[PDB]
Formats: sequence, structure tokens, C-alpha cells
Amino acid sequence: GMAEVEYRCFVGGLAWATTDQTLGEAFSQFGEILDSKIINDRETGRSRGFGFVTFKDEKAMRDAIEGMNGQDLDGRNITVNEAQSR
Repeated sequence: GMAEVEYRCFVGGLAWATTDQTLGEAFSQFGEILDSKIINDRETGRSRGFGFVTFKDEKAMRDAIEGMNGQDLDGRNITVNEAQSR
């Protein structure tokens, strides 16, 4: 709703059971999502413990960052921060 483009947010400190399915919808409650993917660990077959969330709007991303940073998502307090458009 100002600059419509990929707003990439970095979410680190997820749980190893955190799926992009659970990740996405959690952030869908805050803002417009375009993409939400968990970076998995190929080597062990786990998650890396972090993922990326793509917003459609800057503000939709902003609120989601402050609102999600610190709370729990899938059994871990998640750390959410600014990653800017990538």
C-alpha cells in the first residue's frame, strides 16, 4: 500500500519443527504475504532454524516484525528482524 514489491523479512530462531506452512500463516495474520519459506538443513534433514518471509507491503512487514519478535512460534521464541527487499 505504498511500494508494492518484495519485502523480505528475516526470521531466525525458529523451531526445528517450524514449517513454512506454520510460518506463513502466522505472519498472514499481520500482513500481506507473497512467499514464506523455511530454509532447511540438507545435510541432516532438519531445518536451519530460520526462514524468510516475503511481504507485499513495507508496513505490513514492519508491524509483523515488531509484533512477532520475541514471541513463540512452533515452540520457540522467534527472532524477527528487518532484512529489506532482496
